Amino acid sequence: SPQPLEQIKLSESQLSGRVGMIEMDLASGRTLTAWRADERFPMMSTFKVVLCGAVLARVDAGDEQLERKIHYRQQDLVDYSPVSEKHLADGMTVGELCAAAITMSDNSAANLLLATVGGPAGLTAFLRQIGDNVTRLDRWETELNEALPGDARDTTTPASMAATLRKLLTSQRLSARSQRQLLQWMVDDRVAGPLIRSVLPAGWFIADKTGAGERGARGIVALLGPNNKAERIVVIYLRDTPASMAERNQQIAGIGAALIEHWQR
Ligand SMILES: OC[C@H]1O[C@H](O[C@H]2[C@H](O)[C@@H](O)[C@H](OCCCCCCC3CCCCC3)O[C@@H]2CO)[C@H](O)[C@@H](O)[C@@H]1O
Ligand SMILES: C[C@H]1CC(C)(C)OB(CNC(=O)/C(=N\OC(C)(C)C(=O)O)c2csc(N)n2)O1
Ligand SMILES: CC(C)(O/N=C(\C(=O)NCB(O)O)c1csc(N)n1)C(=O)O
Repeated sequence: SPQPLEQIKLSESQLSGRVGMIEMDLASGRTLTAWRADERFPMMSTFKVVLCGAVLARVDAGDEQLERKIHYRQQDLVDYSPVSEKHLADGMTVGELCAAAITMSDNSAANLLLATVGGPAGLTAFLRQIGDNVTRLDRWETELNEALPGDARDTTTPASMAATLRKLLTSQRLSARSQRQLLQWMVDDRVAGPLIRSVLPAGWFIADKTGAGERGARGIVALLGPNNKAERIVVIYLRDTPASMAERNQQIAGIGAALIEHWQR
């Protein structure tokens, strides 16, 4: 495969869209490589990881419990709720909701959790508290996927998203158990995880959350490394391309392949 930036250029040329990318050491925050890493992209469903970071923060503070059962109504549901639509009778625990939000991309699960942290405004306040002055959530599922050009709503940058994920996973802002839990949920992704793992070379650790939006928007936040270690955070976003979903997936895959083949020490 081409060198990562070579591949990214080919991708933008072929898609007529923008790509944003960063690869960053999990432990130290050392940036290995980056492209448009300070440009804004819609987070889409990638925000679900940050959301559950916020939820875990509330658990650590004694404001919430992963065990707490939330009961909700059919009228609370939005588009794409494969897990949550199954539990109108019995409800779901906060932890179960995070699991459904991260591992199945369940939108109503996400909205229910979003309510517990003070809505988009509350999640944005949480981001500011952990020193992310860039990322912002403004809407709920599914409006937050609108991806209007020039709209700052519901956006991050690759560099801010990677820094924030690192903060959530390793900085001891969250408790030891909470850090472990957030990791677990990403390891357990059911949307793309098993497929990615199936096509990764042997020895490569994967944990991830994907996202998709309008106008071609597509993305992934991932923990990746050789030697079965979560060595690095990789963020790849795509925006403003008329291309097929198949082509968007393949391009992100080819950028991933480039990063893997050309992994530096
Ligand atoms: O020489 C290095 C490697 O090159 C290839 O491996 C390929 C593999 O055959 C392909 O299937 C994968 O696709 C990448 C997997 C796509 C998954 C999506 C990408 C995600 C991953 C997490 C962050 C970025 C986005 O690329 C690697 C690297 O070229 C060879 O098949 C393999 O034997 C060899 O060890
Ligand atoms: C993820 C972050 C999001 C956010 C919103 C930054 O705050 B925290 C933690 N703090 C609170 O949730 C909180 N009240 O919690 C209870 C109700 C327990 C209380 O102490 O009264 C609160 C925040 S602003 C306001 N007026 N009240 O979670
Ligand atoms: C699984 C996938 C593509 O997300 N799929 C969604 C969806 O609504 N995602 C919202 B997120 O990108 O804010 C969806 C709606 S109807 C349908 N089918 N899928 C993702 O998160 O990657």
